[PDB]
Amino acid sequence: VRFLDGHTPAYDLTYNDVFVVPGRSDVASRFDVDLSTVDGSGTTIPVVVANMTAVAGRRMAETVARRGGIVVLPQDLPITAVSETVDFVKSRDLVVDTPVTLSPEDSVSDANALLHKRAHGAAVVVFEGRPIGLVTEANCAGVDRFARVRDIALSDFVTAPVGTDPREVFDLLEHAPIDVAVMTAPDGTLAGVLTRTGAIRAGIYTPAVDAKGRLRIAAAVGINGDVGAKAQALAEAGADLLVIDTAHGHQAKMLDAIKAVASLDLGLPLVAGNVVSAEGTRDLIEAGASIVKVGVGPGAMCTTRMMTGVGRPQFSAVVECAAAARQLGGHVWADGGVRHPRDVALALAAGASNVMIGSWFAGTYESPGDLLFDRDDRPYKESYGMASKRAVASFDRARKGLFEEGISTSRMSLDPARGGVEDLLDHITSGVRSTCTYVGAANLPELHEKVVLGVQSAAGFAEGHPLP
Amino acid sequence: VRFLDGHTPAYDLTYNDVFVVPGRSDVASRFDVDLSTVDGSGTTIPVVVANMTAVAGRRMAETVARRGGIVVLPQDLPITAVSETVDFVKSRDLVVDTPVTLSPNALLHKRAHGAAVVVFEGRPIGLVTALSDFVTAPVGTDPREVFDLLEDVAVMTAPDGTLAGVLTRTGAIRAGIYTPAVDAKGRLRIAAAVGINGDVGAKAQALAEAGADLLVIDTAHGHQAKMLDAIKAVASLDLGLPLVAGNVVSAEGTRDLIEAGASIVKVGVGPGAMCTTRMMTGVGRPQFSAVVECAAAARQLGGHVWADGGVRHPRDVALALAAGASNVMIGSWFAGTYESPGDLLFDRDDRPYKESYGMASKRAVSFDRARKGLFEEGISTSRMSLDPARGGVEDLLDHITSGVRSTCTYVGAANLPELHEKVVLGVQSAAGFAEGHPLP
Amino acid sequence: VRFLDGHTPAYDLTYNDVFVVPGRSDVASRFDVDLSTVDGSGTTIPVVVANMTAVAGRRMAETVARRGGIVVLPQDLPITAVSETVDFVKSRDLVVDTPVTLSPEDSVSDANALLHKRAHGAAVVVFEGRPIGLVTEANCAGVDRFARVRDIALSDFVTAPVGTDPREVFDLLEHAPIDVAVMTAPDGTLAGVLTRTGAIRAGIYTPAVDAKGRLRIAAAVGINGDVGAKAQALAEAGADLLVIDTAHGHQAKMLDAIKAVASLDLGLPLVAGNVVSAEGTRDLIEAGASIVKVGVGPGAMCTTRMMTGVGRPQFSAVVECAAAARQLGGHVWADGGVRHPRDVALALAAGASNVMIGSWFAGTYESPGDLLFDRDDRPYKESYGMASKRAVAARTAGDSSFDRARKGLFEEGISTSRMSLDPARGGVEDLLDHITSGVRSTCTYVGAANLPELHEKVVLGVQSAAGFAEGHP
Amino acid sequence: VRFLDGHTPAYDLTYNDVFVVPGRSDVASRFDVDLSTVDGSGTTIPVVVANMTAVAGRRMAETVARRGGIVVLPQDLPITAVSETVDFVKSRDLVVDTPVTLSPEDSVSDANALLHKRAHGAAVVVFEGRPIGLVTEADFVTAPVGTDPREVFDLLEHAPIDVAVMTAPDGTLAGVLTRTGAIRAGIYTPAVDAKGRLRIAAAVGINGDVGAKAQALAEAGADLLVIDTAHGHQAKMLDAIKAVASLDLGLPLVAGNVVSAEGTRDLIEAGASIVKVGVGPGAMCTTRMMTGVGRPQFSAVVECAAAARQLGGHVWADGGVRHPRDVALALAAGASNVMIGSWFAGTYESPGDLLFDRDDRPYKESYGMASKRAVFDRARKGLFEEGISTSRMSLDPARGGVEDLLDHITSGVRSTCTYVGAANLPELHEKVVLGVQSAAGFAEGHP
Ligand SMILES: Nc1nc2c(ncn2[C@@H]2O[C@H](COP(=O)(O)O)[C@@H](O)[C@H]2O)c(=O)[nH]1
Ligand SMILES: Nc1nc2c(ncn2[C@@H]2O[C@H](COP(=O)(O)O)[C@@H](O)[C@H]2O)c(=O)[nH]1
Ligand SMILES: Nc1nc2c(ncn2[C@@H]2O[C@H](COP(=O)(O)O)[C@@H](O)[C@H]2O)c(=O)[nH]1
Ligand SMILES: Nc1nc2c(ncn2[C@@H]2O[C@H](COP(=O)(O)O)[C@@H](O)[C@H]2O)c(=O)[nH]1
Repeated sequence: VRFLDGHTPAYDLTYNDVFVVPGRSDVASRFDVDLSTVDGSGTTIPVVVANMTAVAGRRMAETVARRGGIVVLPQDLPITAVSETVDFVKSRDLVVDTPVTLSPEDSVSDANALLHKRAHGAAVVVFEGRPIGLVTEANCAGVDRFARVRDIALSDFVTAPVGTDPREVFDLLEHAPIDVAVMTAPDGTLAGVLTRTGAIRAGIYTPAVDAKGRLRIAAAVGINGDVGAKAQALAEAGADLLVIDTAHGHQAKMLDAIKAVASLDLGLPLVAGNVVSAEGTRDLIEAGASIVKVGVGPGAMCTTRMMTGVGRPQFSAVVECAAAARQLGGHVWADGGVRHPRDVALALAAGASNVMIGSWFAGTYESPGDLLFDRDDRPYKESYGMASKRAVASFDRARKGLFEEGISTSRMSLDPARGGVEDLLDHITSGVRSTCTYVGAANLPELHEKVVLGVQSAAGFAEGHPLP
Repeated sequence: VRFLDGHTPAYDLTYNDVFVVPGRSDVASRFDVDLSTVDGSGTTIPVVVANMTAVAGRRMAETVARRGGIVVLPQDLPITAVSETVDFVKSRDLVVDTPVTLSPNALLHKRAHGAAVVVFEGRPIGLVTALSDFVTAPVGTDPREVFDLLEDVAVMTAPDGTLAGVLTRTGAIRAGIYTPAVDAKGRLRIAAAVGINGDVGAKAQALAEAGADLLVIDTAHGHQAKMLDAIKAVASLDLGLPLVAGNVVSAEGTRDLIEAGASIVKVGVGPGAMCTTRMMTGVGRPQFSAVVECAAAARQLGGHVWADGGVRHPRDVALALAAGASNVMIGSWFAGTYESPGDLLFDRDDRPYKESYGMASKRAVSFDRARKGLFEEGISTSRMSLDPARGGVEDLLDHITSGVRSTCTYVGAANLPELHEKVVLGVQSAAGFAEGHPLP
Repeated sequence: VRFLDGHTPAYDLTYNDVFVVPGRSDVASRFDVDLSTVDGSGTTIPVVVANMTAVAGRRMAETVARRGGIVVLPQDLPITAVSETVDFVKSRDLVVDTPVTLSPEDSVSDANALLHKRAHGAAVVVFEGRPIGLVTEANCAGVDRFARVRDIALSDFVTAPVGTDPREVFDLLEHAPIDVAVMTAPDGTLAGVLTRTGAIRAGIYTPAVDAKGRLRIAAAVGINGDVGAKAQALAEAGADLLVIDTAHGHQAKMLDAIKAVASLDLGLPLVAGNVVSAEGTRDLIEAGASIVKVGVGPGAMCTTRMMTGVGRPQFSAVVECAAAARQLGGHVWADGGVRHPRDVALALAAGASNVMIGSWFAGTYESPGDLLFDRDDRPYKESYGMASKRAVAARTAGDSSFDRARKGLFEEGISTSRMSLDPARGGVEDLLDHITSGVRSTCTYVGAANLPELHEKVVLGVQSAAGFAEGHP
Repeated sequence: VRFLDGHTPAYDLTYNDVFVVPGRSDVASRFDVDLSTVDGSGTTIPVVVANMTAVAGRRMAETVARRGGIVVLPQDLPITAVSETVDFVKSRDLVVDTPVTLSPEDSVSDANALLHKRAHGAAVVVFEGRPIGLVTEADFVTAPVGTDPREVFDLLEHAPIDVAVMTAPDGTLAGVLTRTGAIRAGIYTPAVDAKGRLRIAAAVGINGDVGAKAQALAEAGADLLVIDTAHGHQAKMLDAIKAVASLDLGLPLVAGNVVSAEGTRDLIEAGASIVKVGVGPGAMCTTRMMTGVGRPQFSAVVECAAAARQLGGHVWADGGVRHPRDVALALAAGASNVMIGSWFAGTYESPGDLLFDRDDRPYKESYGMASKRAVFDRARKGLFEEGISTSRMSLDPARGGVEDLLDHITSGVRSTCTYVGAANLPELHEKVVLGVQSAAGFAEGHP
């Protein structure tokens, strides 16, 4: 990483304190840029969904992995539900997406609430595995909530065999009144659905898959209790990647945790803790971790800096840690504090292999949390921090709970036009691809190497138009 | 103190300009760190309440000291009063708390207790938030037993049947978290303050008789002739009590005050709370830079430094201790509590708050009464907001202590002296401080 | 009923336009008043839950019936659901209340939402049919919403055999950590739940029960299609009372419906249509209806007045309709426009045998509508009008999609309103406590020992302008 | 009472539904009017403070009693509390008021909070009884106790401060007298008991044993007994009145609440000299929204006053008093006195603690008596308990004391008498002409 001549700040740098300078560019198009990651995570786009209960569900795992990202399941989640989630995800189709399925005896109230858990804007009425019709949000408006799918379903829908060409079903949905096409297995059961926009993304994004060509999914583990036994179970569960997570990454308990999991020789890539320094970055990798997660305080749910005063500007933290991981033959995850696509690109420019996106994605449809509204009828979802699950560890529950970090809350409002998380992946990946062409990079490794950066003042960040 | 490479600033640093960098730590939890102070104040937690009248009352002195802090009492208080408040505070129970009570809301909000006891000749006739329908318990009861029995108010009774006090749910919890700050006799610690005007020897000597466990000789400008002579006067009597002195932001002044016989040096000028001096004078200095310099200067002579002024957040408390301060003094943030002398008022939004007032001229140096009175520093005021749920100071003490304890685990210190020794700090930009979630 | 001398207004009266004048009373307390009804509804208190999808569920049915009220199931509800609802309600205990069930593997998100489906404020965790833990409203706070119930539910709770006297469970709960008392059958299975207030109400309210001692429940029918077959089907489905309902009750299609149902001899009480006039009350009773439901326009979800201009002030409507019904030996249900207990008492003082309550009860926990939270995050629920289900249509059988859309254009749309829960006490039983407390007082103010005496002994007067503004909201 | 010719409405009338028609008057000034009450209550002005925990304290009872009003202490208060409250009121001077006590060691903020407990706007800093000075709003003027308020008035004119610290002959203070406080001494005449000091009343419920409670209250110093219940026409009231009267306590007996002449007769024939009148107009009364039972207060006072006077009785107008017009209209309706509710809770002397508003204007909290006005064992009756209603009455930013409201009230009534030509309240009732108005009629003028 290099800075413009004359720029050597007297302070550590945030994402807002820096900018990228366009260099000479031989790259013709944005689609000529390969966004695939070299860190062994398997992500074809530089996006990792943070491990948070308010963020990473089974639905988020499906939709993101199909678009090339990866979703880390939250820690302290029962092994039975972990194994059930990963089986759900790895059973998903790579092109078509799993819709919200309904039964004809369900209430329109339930139908309307379940519709918003996915970005399709329509639900499929099913009998046994086999679609009998479609329910649209427009048809649920103005009707009786407790009338059960009486006259709702149109029963006439454009349908195509599973594994058809996304460009043909794209054409099939051109003259169709509804934008959803149901896709069926050769036996007649429902394979899934594909939106006209979904067919487009299939040609753009490369799904993140295992050797079987099954959607990738990861899971997180705390350093409390027996870490080796816990990590062993999640490995057998089919988790493609393991994340050892705690608030303070540089610690005695953390290093012993990596050694405990690595002593089992699970052959899985190990992500380790949170450290903003090179010395911590060096110790975690030496402990047997392949990748290190980096930050303290940038998280939107993180009150650490206002409480403890501990923390560090994320850009400088990523820059320093990526340097330490590179020399030790490893990689760095930029973790927390990504509001805008700029923060993603700047993190990669800092040398991070992958960026971990938090509560920003809690404001989508596929988010596990329930969709709420305002008096203004503006859609939003409430995001929460992982809280105690990120820390180290009846009368005791109230006492220790007194000094313990309280779970933080913030309102993430949905985009009233496009609320799906894939739409956010459009904004993120489009921005980064332009960052690559501005610098002239054909891929991520070239980006970090060729990038020229500079520092700005407060008036510098105010330049330009704020996004929607 | 250690700084990052290239982080030597072109400006002086406030609490907002800096951050603490994590390091290798063998300390697992917040309960494994010792918050006790080595400055000889007697506090089990590094928190001192300011000598403003708008903050430190009898209720404030009782509440904080019980949780391990200490409250220095305002100057311009008749010694008859400081004696009774000391007598009041030192007569308190270390576990049970004194309820607000009157003969058969503004009074109910004077304490963090959810209820008030109605009393007749010492014996409770029951509660206002109803005779035998609430829970009682004799004094000497373990807090865990009171906690269990409340599964949020439990009236504690003296063996004769009268009212000894009250213990709430969190109050029962907190008996086993905080170690009370007590003198040799096991009574809650309390301190007093004096101006440098008039006779300081007799004032200080008289306060030592009033039961003050610590003496504060306080003035607006710490570095000057009248202060040095004043410290010399107090130390000459050799009362044996800890001496903190004045306010100075310079390394030399910190030493000058110590050489005069003061053990501790209060440090800061102008960030303040009710202080208009920066906008009035322009005199002052960023608090972190000030403390870091003064703390280092005192440690060389074996002295200690109280970080004084400009503490909004638990962040500022940890940073001051990391700056080398043995204790921190919090003026205004505790005016925003229940235990503050000012009653509870509300405003436009349903959120509560309290009005804080400044010392001003009281920290400074019939024709002369009006003429010198015209230049009095006017009506310092501001709005400190309560936490809409928990308005008690002990809840702010939870925050403060929870943060600092966690700071130590981050740096890897097992105590406060190790915090300053093991800490690495760096400078941040505007957007740097904006990182993370704010506090409620 | 008679009015104070000099009061003969030139306009018809609403609930806000009138007041009850106190009179000499030998009645000491409100508890000595008999709230039982003479209309044959079987209700021990003068409240009927309106037939609307936003108010009357399976939970509203048992909760109100246990306290002596009755719930009318909405018309055009699938009979499969009615029979399912009837069987559920009539299988409920007269004392013990049906609790909210959770699993050890359930999410706190699911736990907290299901928790508000009842007024218990607590939810029982079950293992193999046998209760283990208990989840409280307060017990979910500051916890990860997706955490399991194992580390949540507290297994220390008071217990007691099913069929225990309500007075004992009350004293058992005084020293208890939690307000709820879990009821267990001797075999160990979960019988149900009884709260402290639930124990108190057992000594106050007397359940409305059928011939076999099972909680009473009603059902409604529109006059479109085959009414005889629908009514016959609901009667065999276990409905203890039948309600024939439409917007305009004074029209021939309604008259034929009553005659059709009454010709089947179900041996059940008949409520018929909605009429604001004395002539309508007679004609419906002369059509074979035992009871006459009364109002046009006072309904909270009703747009009739703003659309058509048709309607009548509810008080003046009830006083006239009740009087005409008594002469025919029938009874009148006051239907629509009840904001306050005042409207319930005035309706009875007007001569109504029973008071039908709508969207007000949609603002409770037991309401079938899902619980929502606003800006201030205070609890509320949405109420909806029955719309076209209350209207009359021609035969739509074998229609055209054009005709289906044609008739749908002028069709009445569903109106909506936000009904706020009381943040402290959000159950419908708390409104029943509110309503019955007010009506019982009116009886003592008038000096009536029961509802029939109230109508007889009541003196009324008219007010205007500042008259309504007196008192506190 | 005779309404204007042609006015015979189809409804009963509230205070806002009526207006007084002026008539020929030989009455020159307001001070020539006699506001005295003929009901034998002992009030020199037609003002009775309602019995509620939100309004009548010991401080409220002192302040209005020296201005001629009377306080009815809320019922179901401990006999230990009423005695101490009475002992306080009976310990008060007739002329000079009681100051707010301070001390050199107290704070600036606490001094201001304690200051609002009185309308003095000033507090006396005292040392072991000896006043050392004063604090005024944002040294002292001293005069001996029982001086001429007209002389003290003059001393305060030459003073920078408007309050006078009154020093007892041996040293130290009996109390304080303001300029306005000295003026009112020439206006208002204190209501006194048989012992020559401030008069006070007490309320009792009809539940339990009334006679024993009334006996206890009477020996506890209550000069007037009030038998109070939501519905006064019930039989348990007849028992209550006849019970208390049989004790021969020699005190004025006011009873219950009735809006009807039939109720007024029965209670009077039961031995009640005065009948308190209303159902529902009360600011804290939710009865009308709950029960539906009630009646417009003006029509209630009209019919009941006529029935009472026929039996040689009297009528207290109870509830619905907002503006001074309501007081005058009640007396014009034939009431011997007017009972004032939560309106006074919006003063300084109210026991309710003072809060601050969004606009940073003073307001106080008022609350209802609820079940105390009504007719395991506690829990069953506690579930049907009528919730205590809550309303917020805002103080006048300028004059926040209750004496200031008394100035308003007594000014309006004295002015009402001059319009009709009455020299007193009995003449007010006989000489008054009334009329009916619409919503637009009441909206005329400056609120
Ligand atoms: N200290 C703390 N960090 C959190 C908490 N919740 C999430 N985080 C961190 O913040 C990251 C995402 O933050 P975001 O991208 O929403 O700003 C997570 O991957 C995790 O490292 C929390 O409750 N406390
Ligand atoms: N400079 C100055 N400092 C003051 C004044 N009044 C109080 N202080 C000091 O302000 C400190 C509190 O500041 P805080 O820590 O609340 O920001 C106390 O230690 C107190 O001595 C003042 O008027 N001027
Ligand atoms: N016109 C009309 N009246 C309705 C509708 N829904 C309910 N109602 C009437 O309103 C009554 C309930 O009114 P509520 O008690 O909620 O104010 C019902 O019993 C019925 O008489 C509707 O959709 N349209
Ligand atoms: N029913 C009832 N009446 C009340 C209550 N509180 C006060 N009142 C009545 O209302 C009167 C107050 O009148 P106002 O506040 O309108 O001037 C009281 O004197 C009393 O008669 C209450 O809580 N319930």
